[PDB]
Parts: sequence; structure tokens; C-alpha cells
Amino acid sequence: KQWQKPDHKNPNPIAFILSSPRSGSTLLRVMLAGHPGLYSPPELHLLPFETMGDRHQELGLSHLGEGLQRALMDLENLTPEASQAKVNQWVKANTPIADIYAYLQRQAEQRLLIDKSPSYGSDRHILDHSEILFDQAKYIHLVRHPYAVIESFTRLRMDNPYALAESIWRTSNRNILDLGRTVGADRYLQVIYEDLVRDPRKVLTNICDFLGVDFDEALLNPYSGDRLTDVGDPNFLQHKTIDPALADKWRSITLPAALQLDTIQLAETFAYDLP
Ligand SMILES: Nc1ncnc2c1ncn2[C@@H]1O[C@H](COP(=O)(O)O)[C@@H](OP(=O)(O)O)[C@H]1O
Repeated sequence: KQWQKPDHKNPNPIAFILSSPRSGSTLLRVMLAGHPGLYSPPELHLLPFETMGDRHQELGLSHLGEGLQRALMDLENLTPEASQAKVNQWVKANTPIADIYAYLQRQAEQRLLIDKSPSYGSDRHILDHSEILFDQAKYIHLVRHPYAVIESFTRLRMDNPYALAESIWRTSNRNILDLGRTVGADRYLQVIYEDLVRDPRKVLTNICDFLGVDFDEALLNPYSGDRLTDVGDPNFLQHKTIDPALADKWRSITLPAALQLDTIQLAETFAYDLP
């Protein structure tokens, strides 16, 4: 299904946090929400759709995409009912997704809008929509150890569930890597979850340099103030700090069978060790 090419591409900066699910993407986006020069809301889920009509047809009842309501409430001092009504009106008007991004960029004012998604990378065609819509999109590719993702995906009953979890990690990571190769290092940055949790100050400083903002201490305190956490990780609020022990989860795990040959090659590209 071909993407509608806008009359004029969006020249305004935007950034995405792309990863496989269960990779610390909620932690990273919540860390980023503390920065005063960035706007990092819960999952907008806009990129896979052409218009708000397609989005409504595909999503429907599902709670996925409710982050757009939360964003609007926060950006405009709206109630849930008033937020939903703004969404319902866009739906009725079959409002192009290109317009929703330009709207949020406007409502974010000077702040750099960050669209975090653990599912956009599952389909190369979804990722292709960004290069069609934007001139200056930046991509943060957050990567986690395949064993840690598989174990976590298994536990959460997100679904052989082990083969599907491996497939999703591999598919996403390969698609995001391929996107990164097409755009410059100027518009793509790999972030290793294991490095983020062991030294968040060093990693978040690199992310800030990439996004063109200064480092702010609030980045290190995801559990303080309103960061719009009230989808994403359902267990997120079960932690007190940036937990470095969660990185070493891949060490106490033995999967029912060996990883596939291309899953191994891809994991080696990110310097991971596989026993
Ligand atoms: N405060 C924190 N510190 C370190 N890691 C965290 C964290 N909060 C969540 N995570 C990691 O992020 C994972 C979820 O990633 P995503 O947000 O992309 O779904 C969690 O999976 P588990 O709760 O299964 O361990 C957890 O390992």
C-alpha cells in the first residue's frame, strides 16, 4: 500500500525512539520527557497510518494510541472527554497523519517532539513513511540483548512464543539498522540498553549531543514529577531507579533452543556475547 507523498515535506525537526519491544524504550522515553527542550509523550502510534480514519479503522476499540489523547491533554490543558473529542473530530475529517505531526510540533512550541515506538520497526514499510513525511527526522535505535528481550517478551504473554519473540527482535533490529544505513550518522544513533542502564549520564549525554540539546539532570530521574506515566511498559512503575541489574538478565537465562543463524549475526553487529 503506497504512502501519499505530501505536497511539501515537513522541514521541522522530529525524532523517533525505535526498538524491538521489551528493550527499555519506556525508560528511555520517560528519561527524555524530563528534559525541558524535548517533548516525549507516551506512544502516539501515528506513523503506520495514512489518515486518522485508517488509524481509527485499524485501532478501533484498542487502548494502543491513547498516548495521543494524553499528549493533547498535557500540551493543551484538556480533560479526557475534550481530548477524545479532538481525536474523534480528526477521525471524522480523515485528517492526514502528516497534519497530526505538524500539529503536535506546533503545540510542542520550541520543544523537539519524540515519537517512541516499539512496533514501527516491525515493518520496513511503516519506517519508510517517516522519510516520505519529513526532511530532518532523527532516529534513536535502542538495542537490547536478544536473550533479555526473548525472556521478557515470553513472561509478558505478548504472543512457539520463543521463536516469535526472537523473530520480532530480529525483524525490528534489522529494519531499523537498514533505515539507519539509508540516512546519515547525522540522523541515526544506536543506543545499547546495557550501556544506558550502567552509565545513564554518559549515554544520555551522547543522545543529547545527537538531538542538539544540552544535558539536563532531570534525564536521570525518570521516577520524579509528571512524565505522563499515569501504553508502554506495564511494569514501569514497579522500579525505584535506573536499575543496572536488569541489564544482566540475559546472563541467568537459557532459552529452550539455540538462536537462528541470522539472529546471531545481527546480535554480533551490536557486539553482544551469545553462550
Ligand atoms: N527503571 C528501569 N531501569 C532499568 N530497566 C528498566 C526500567 N524500567 C523498565 N526497564 C526495562 O525495560 C523493559 C521494557 O522495555 P519496553 O519499555 O521497551 O517494553 C523492562 O522489561 P521487564 O519488566 O520484562 O524486565 C525492563 O527490563
